[PDB]
Amino acid sequence: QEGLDFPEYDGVDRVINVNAKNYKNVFKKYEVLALLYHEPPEDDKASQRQFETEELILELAAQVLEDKGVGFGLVDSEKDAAVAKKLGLTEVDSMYVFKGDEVIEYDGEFSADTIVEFLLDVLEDPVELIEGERELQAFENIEDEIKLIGYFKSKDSEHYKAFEDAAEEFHPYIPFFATFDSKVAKKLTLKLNEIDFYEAFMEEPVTIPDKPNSEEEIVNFVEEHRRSTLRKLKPESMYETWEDDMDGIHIVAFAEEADPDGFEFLETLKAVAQDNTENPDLSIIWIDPDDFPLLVPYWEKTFDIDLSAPQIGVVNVTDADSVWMEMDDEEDLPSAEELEDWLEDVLEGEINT
Amino acid sequence: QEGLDFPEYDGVDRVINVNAKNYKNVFKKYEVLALLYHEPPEDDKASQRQFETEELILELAAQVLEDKGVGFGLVDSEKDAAVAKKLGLTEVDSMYVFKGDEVIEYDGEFSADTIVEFLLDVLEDPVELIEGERELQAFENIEDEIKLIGYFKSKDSEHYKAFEDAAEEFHPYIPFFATFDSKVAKKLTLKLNEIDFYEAFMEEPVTIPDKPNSEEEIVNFVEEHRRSTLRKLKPESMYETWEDDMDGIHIVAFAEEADPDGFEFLETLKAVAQDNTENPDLSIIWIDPDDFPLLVPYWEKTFDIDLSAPQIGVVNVTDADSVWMEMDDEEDLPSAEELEDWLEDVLEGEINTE
Ligand SMILES: [Ca+2]
Ligand SMILES: [Ca+2]
Ligand SMILES: [Ca+2]
Ligand SMILES: [Ca+2]
Ligand SMILES: [Ca+2]
Ligand SMILES: [Ca+2]
Ligand SMILES: [Ca+2]
Ligand SMILES: [Ca+2]
Ligand SMILES: [Ca+2]
Ligand SMILES: [Ca+2]
Ligand SMILES: [Ca+2]
Ligand SMILES: [Ca+2]
Ligand SMILES: [Ca+2]
Ligand SMILES: [Ca+2]
Ligand SMILES: [Ca+2]
Ligand SMILES: [Ca+2]
Ligand SMILES: [Ca+2]
Ligand SMILES: [Ca+2]
Ligand SMILES: [Ca+2]
Ligand SMILES: [Ca+2]
Ligand SMILES: [Ca+2]
Ligand SMILES: [Ca+2]
Ligand SMILES: [Ca+2]
Ligand SMILES: [Ca+2]
Ligand SMILES: [Ca+2]
Ligand SMILES: [Ca+2]
Ligand SMILES: [Ca+2]
Repeated sequence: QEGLDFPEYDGVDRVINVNAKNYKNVFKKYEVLALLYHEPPEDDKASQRQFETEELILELAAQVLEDKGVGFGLVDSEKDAAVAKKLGLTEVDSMYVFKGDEVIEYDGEFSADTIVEFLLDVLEDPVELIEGERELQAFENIEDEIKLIGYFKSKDSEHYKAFEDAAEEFHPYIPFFATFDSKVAKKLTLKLNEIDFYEAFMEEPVTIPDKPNSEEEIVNFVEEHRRSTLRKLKPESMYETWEDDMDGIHIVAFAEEADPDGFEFLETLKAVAQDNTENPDLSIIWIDPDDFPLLVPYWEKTFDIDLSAPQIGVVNVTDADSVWMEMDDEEDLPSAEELEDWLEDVLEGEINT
Repeated sequence: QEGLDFPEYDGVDRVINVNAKNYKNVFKKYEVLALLYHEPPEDDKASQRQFETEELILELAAQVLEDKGVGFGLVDSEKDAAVAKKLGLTEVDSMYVFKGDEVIEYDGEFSADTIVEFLLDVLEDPVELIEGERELQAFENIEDEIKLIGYFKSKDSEHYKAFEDAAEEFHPYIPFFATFDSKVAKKLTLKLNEIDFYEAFMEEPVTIPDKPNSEEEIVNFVEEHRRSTLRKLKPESMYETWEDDMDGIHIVAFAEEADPDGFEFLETLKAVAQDNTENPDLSIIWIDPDDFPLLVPYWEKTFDIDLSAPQIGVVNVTDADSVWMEMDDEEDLPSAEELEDWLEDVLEGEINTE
């Protein structure tokens, strides 16, 4: 047991209501402060089981992260509407994390381990250096998220400081990389002060134009390319992604990456997303069921599919109505051309929910 | 919300005490039955509640898996000592999962999502087929666990049936793969009815000798090669692995695989593992801190290390005393030869916790 003991809540009240009186003092009490902006719970007792148990989730995270200077608080959308408005808490059930001069919206799975992992990521520095062949291979292994890398001459470079300033705008959701090593820059085809932007799952980057780049030019570029043609659903941002629907629907692909059949389907999906990456109307959410075991039976029931096999369909975010590509079984996968044809009919509305 | 709605516990009592009077019926009710074998909780209310929250974890899992034929129950080590002995429940705080003729011990993180993911793995078939080049790439992509692959003529082969019987013995912890595809077999260098065993993180397999292989020969081989030179700690088996030290210590390497610094260290670690894989006294636990976020502050405090940098150290399993390889910072990583020398000093006893 010694060397491996999960923490058990100790009953100490660490998460309290944050109101117009105490909010100035709460902030001075923590290096990083995360505020859950919530609606007052319903008068019925069944909604209290959901509210108390989720405050206890924040209490566990508060306990785990105490010695790292993190604190958690609750902000009532009615009782505290005034202070909420001044702090910038506008989305009910989001958790706003305050680090330095940035406000980070958490809109992901409400679970202690996922919240703690997210705060640990927030506490890290917003730029990761790349030096040498091994660290470069590490950068190149990243595919399931947007990434940026820039080539500068040193930490003191004025353009590096603008890169770091832009990095803080998207922390911790978009990893920003910098290299001062010319051999790395050579392999990446980076001229000095050039910044390459890699859309998730794309092998070919786009250089931000008009080098060198100020913070404003980077922030503007990223905001314009924020939605990848193929996105992976991730627990830490699952509701942010799900709320970003394409005119009422999502195209959802289920594939277990480690399974031979899921891998085979996933390769086809990546290849089709790469070949159609310039289509502005095309977005696909890849869900690996192994990332969301507690939702697998729900999904199988709601969608009437077998998640032991790869699937792709259209999901309506209003009522969870759905239509799925017909496959005989896990061996009956579509070719890249059959997948494109199905995606084309979906986008033309010929395959509707 | 809609299409992305996590289940919340509904209050229905699905997990009950399983005892001499009802166990035969509980077993008959469920296709797959998971039994938590636990001591009676202490008389105070603090441990009485920690026991209730663990039962609520099983209640959520039971609710989520109800339609898949899975049930959960609780067996008291004192009140139900007799039925525990009858069923083979011996390790307090383990959960025993009954599928067909097998009894599968769960000794991993006690949380609803890890337990549900585990049971979903239990429900899967014990042998995965490989056909075609892309499924072969998927097989070759597996590295962080032991794996076996055999080449057979079809499922009607006696040797396939022996292989699937052996697979059931280790399900779901060691993935067994079968191919009937002679082109895949040629690419793997498998003769018909041969079985190759891949130790975790090793490029080159070991062929099980004395082809063709009975169930007993496969099981015996796997048991003798159960302990990889480099083993990744996983939530589903974390306590099983931690309780499996050889001599009183674990060599523990912390490395975040996705981080450039962790990756650089990890590649060195794998190289040293592969070069020293025949040393029977060498075994290293690789912990990726991102798999265990709720333990990261505790590890940092207990071990006096910074887990945003890679680390390797010796941990005594009796008193948690530890000693860590000294590194100036995350760039001061050892070479393969310096790691070897450090590991050699550990196994010689020069570097020790005492
Ligand atoms: Ca509280
Ligand atoms: Ca939201
Ligand atoms: Ca989890
Ligand atoms: Ca992390
Ligand atoms: Ca700055
Ligand atoms: Ca991140
Ligand atoms: Ca270029
Ligand atoms: Ca410019
Ligand atoms: Ca949001
Ligand atoms: Ca499969
Ligand atoms: Ca298959
Ligand atoms: Ca695109
Ligand atoms: Ca998982
Ligand atoms: Ca296939
Ligand atoms: Ca119960
Ligand atoms: Ca145990
Ligand atoms: Ca699984
Ligand atoms: Ca059999
Ligand atoms: Ca498994
Ligand atoms: Ca061979
Ligand atoms: Ca034989
Ligand atoms: Ca055990
Ligand atoms: Ca790093
Ligand atoms: Ca580095
Ligand atoms: Ca070995
Ligand atoms: Ca993680
Ligand atoms: Ca380095």
